[PDB]
Amino acid sequence: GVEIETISPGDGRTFPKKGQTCVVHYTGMLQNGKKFDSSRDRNKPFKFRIGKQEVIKGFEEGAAQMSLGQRAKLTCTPDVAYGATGHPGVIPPNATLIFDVELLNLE
Repeated sequence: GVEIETISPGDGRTFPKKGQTCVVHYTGMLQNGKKFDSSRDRNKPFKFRIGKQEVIKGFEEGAAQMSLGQRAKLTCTPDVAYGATGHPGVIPPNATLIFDVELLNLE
């Protein structure tokens, strides 16, 4: 269950593909909750690649549905990220995740 509420600006033609490494400013938000992660604070905007399932399942399909410069607004279902067990200390079990994701990549 991937839903996109697009903050517009980009080109809508440059899409990330397989065998590529993409760079994302991201910000984590809990539904009716607080900020638990911010790529803006550390200023190292999280270089990662596509297809190796390094990131969670909900975030991976959200990056492919974007283009260069675009700014999405994810809403991942609990069953695709952490809802069974829950991340220790940080994410409660069966929780819905909110993301502010902007794609500023290369390749």
